[PDB]
Amino acid sequence: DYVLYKDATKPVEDRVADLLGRMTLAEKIGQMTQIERLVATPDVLRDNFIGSLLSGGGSVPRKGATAKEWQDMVDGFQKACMSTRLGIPMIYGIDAVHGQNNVYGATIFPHNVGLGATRDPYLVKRIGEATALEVRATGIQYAFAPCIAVCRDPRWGRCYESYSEDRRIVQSMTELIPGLQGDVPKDFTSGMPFVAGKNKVAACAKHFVGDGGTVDGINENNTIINREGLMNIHMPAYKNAMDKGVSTVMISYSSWNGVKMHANQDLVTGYLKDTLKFKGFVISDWEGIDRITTPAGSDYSYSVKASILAGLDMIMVPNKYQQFISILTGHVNGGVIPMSRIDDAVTRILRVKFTMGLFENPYADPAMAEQLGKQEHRDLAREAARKSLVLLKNGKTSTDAPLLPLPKKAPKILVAGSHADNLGYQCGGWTIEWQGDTGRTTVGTTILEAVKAAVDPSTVVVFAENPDAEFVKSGGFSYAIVAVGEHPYTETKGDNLNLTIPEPGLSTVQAVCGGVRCATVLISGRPVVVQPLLAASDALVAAWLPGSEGQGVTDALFGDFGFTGRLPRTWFKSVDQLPMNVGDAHYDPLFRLGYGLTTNAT
Ligand SMILES: *[C@@H]1O[C@H](CO)[C@@H](O[C@@H]2O[C@H](CO)[C@@H](O[C@@H]3O[C@H](CO[C@H]4O[C@H](CO)[C@@H](O)[C@H](O)[C@@H]4O[C@@H]4O[C@H](CO)[C@@H](O)[C@H](O)[C@H]4NC(C)=O)[C@@H](O)[C@H](O)[C@@H]3O)[C@H](O)[C@H]2NC(C)=O)[C@H](O[C@@H]2O[C@@H](C)[C@@H](O)[C@@H](O)[C@@H]2O)[C@H]1NC(C)=O
Ligand SMILES: *[C@@H]1O[C@H](CO)[C@@H](O[C@@H]2O[C@H](CO)[C@@H](O[C@@H]3O[C@H](CO)[C@@H](O)[C@H](O)[C@@H]3O)[C@H](O)[C@H]2NC(C)=O)[C@H](O)[C@H]1NC(C)=O
Ligand SMILES: OC[C@H]1O[C@@H](O)[C@H](O)[C@@H](O)[C@@H]1O
Repeated sequence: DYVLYKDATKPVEDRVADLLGRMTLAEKIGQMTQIERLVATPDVLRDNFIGSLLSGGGSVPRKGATAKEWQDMVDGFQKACMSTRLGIPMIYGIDAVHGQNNVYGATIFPHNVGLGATRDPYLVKRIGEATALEVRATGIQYAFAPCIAVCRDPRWGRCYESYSEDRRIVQSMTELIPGLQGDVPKDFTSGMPFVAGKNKVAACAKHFVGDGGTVDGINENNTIINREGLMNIHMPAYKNAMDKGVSTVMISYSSWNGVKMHANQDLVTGYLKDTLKFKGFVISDWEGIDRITTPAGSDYSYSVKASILAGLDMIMVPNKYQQFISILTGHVNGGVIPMSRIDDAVTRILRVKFTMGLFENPYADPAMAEQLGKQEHRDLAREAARKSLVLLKNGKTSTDAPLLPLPKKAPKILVAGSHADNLGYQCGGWTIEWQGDTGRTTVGTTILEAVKAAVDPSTVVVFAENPDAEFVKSGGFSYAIVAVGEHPYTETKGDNLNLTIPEPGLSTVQAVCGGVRCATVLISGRPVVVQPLLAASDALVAAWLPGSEGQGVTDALFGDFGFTGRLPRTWFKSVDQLPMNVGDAHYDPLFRLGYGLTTNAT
């Protein structure tokens, strides 16, 4: 007879109810299971009724794989899932945190910290629209973005994934969600999930909650703050995500006053679901439940019990799915976990899939392939790269002539630094590889290339990664652009207590600037010790992690546009002042939050 859930003309809730009612325990626990493609098989997906797959950082089909290759990989897994008794489509997730960053040829936008410096929410929303298009270009339908953590300590390896230390700014930047998922109807009830159609993707507000407030900025650590502060600083943006219909929420590895978020029923169920009335689905982080215990995994049984009872709906195992499914099954069969907990979880997961139209469009659209790296997206990224730059100095003394903007026509100029012609360094973490990489890892324009593409034909451009003072003094240069900074890094690898850039960096700038007026471009994912650099430079710009479009940097350096960016964070004098954010008692910053010198287009 008529199968309600397969009828695309019926209300979502009706379809969810109808489907849930036909599911066996194995099929329900299956929807709650997300596995890495690396361990996925047509059989595994089919026999285990897997409800979701994902690519962790760097998990790709081949290096340099095309958009069709991705589409073919996803469709391949989907066909397996579509062959199950019920034919429930799987949802594929990936970290498109600044463009479809794992994919070769994808547009790499500036990381979040730089986007906050723009103070332009509409721009960010536009990036979310381009990102969605480029993710769908590879056949993926779910992006683990945006990270709305409010980084309160630069020493945190993930501080560049935070728009700012000021919740008010992070709240405003949640416009990425409507960009990725599409605008919600005027009626829309806050808390409901939403995705416009096959050209949009499900989003994910992460990492619930307070992930940006751990002590000393130690990643995945403990966040010590009273409930007033947790709600005043780290919770706000989530309420905005609710109003904008974010489809999912990822739980943080971090703890709040000693309690693991992956096991906090009060926050996940009591607050996020019951209070904010989130109706989408809550997903864990990579082995998130494993790390509830210490050692991690030392008691997987407890991990599953605690996380599921806490309220989580879908688990990112992401490898040992047999162990996960087996253990959860046992608990349900034994009454440790009620069917209502399972049904609730499966209800939310199915609601999201039906709402985004997954049952109507389970497969990739080949016509979307060309969205990947579309020039207009790169132009957008270029605009964002430019708008994110923060000019911290433009002249050694009050009477000096402003070095910037630089003339496009000069007899001979010098471009130097470890970051002047290194695309990988320019993009930072989460680019091609998980921890990011060095060199020409994808399609883009480095600072050097951008310079060569901007100057007048008569302008000779010389490149020298690390020239000694002599080479510069006798080079006959009119001026120099030196680029130095941090190396790509992600998560814990990023935790840093000294926050000083790797060498050669300062030495190159001191060598170059000592020989000719220089404009230093600082590539970093957060504020770093900068007094020495300032001392040697005539002009210094904080470019953060610009992305693949280096011309955005030269668009400001040469005057095609004036600098407009303002600090999204506080720039400290020394690391032992930290923590130290705006509104603090001992606020003694080198540069207040909101600081930024400006220039006018020539
Ligand atoms: C302030 O604290 C931080 C700690 O977070 C510290 O940085 C870390 O230092 C670790 C050593 O104690 C280092 O671990 C070793 O890394 C080796 C490989 O390192 C290279 O490759 C990784 C992988 O991409 C990069 O992240 C590194 O930056 C490094 O990259 C090379 O660096 C050189 C020198 O700058 C450069 O010329 C190369 O071109 C560049 N190549 C690449 C790959 O881009 C391993 O082989 C070894 O087994 C250890 O694991 C950490 O990687 C590093 N963290 C990061 C992300 O930088 C920092 O230390 C300073 O900086 C490092 C790079 C090194 O030069 C130290 O001597 C220097 O002191 C510390 N600063 C202070 C004030 O001490
Ligand atoms: C926040 O981070 C600190 C680390 O900076 C965590 O404390 C550290 O916890 C580990 C184990 O969890 C301790 O490691 C040692 O491991 C060996 C290996 O078996 C064991 O035999 C030792 O007895 C010891 O456990 C480490 O000593 C400890 N270090 C500190 C600074 O106390 C802390 O648990 C983290 N908190 C959260 C909420 O994540
Ligand atoms: O790879 C997927 C996930 O990996 C985890 O390690 C990170 O904490 C998440 O932000 C990310 O979405």
